[PDB]
Amino acid sequence: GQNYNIAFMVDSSGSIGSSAMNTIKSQLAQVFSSLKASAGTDGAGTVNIFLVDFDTLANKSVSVNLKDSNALSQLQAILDSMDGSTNSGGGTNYEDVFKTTANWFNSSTVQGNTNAKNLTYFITDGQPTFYLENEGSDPMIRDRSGTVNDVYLSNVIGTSYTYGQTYSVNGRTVVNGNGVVYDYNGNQIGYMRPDGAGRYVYATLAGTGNSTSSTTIANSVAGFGLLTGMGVTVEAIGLGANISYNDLKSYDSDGVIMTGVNASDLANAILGT
Ligand SMILES: [Ca+2]
Ligand SMILES: [Ca+2]
Ligand SMILES: [Ca+2]
Ligand SMILES: [Ca+2]
Ligand SMILES: [Ca+2]
Ligand SMILES: [Ca+2]
Repeated sequence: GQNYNIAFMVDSSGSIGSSAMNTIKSQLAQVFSSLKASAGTDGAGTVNIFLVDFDTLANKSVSVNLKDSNALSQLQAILDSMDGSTNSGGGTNYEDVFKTTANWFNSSTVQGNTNAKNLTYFITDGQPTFYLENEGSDPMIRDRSGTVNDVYLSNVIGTSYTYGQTYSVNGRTVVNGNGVVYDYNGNQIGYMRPDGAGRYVYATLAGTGNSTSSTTIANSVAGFGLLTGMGVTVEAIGLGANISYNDLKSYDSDGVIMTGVNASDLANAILGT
């Protein structure tokens, strides 16, 4: 009768490669099928599953209740959207996926599943290479002579930003439905991203996308604290040869961490641990 809210944060950055990505997709579908069976047994509690693909940013995500007959299909659509190829897989943004997932743990789905165990599996093959900065800041959208005619993002979105609403200045799109923010000249400047507290807030992409700095790590750890701060136990699983115990030490609740995991062992690593 134990209720569960279980998230899966899945790295599809370009370091993964399509071979590992395809195995990961197959293994996760097996995990979800096993969990579906467990959730269908007599006396089973409510099991919500959240699945998010991430690279340069978190991409598509879905939340399902495993009692529903389209639950595995909705998870499958997210798996199918994952591109981990070397050339189009993307960068590695821990901070954004942590905040996206923290937002789910603030959601009505999670809060409504009372007395639940909140669990997250973080599945990655490498250190972060992007992060977010300037969160909640107020960028210039249109700079004119003087100040009185300047347009800031705050003049566009006000105090009531709605994620998915399109915002414009003189018919020019400034915030699109996916939350991409542009200046008046059409240059992309930032994104309206999950803040880890249930909201969507301006941020800019930072980092090189192909290397890791102390700042990248510090921002990743800060984002992680928003996720654990919701009362979530995180299990970090390091795939392959390029992620060490120490690279996952900050992102795992109990310090018991599997690294060097082969993609073909992923389902067992999750289900049998
Ligand atoms: Ca990577
Ligand atoms: Ca790799
Ligand atoms: Ca990707
Ligand atoms: Ca940050
Ligand atoms: Ca000005
Ligand atoms: Ca652990």
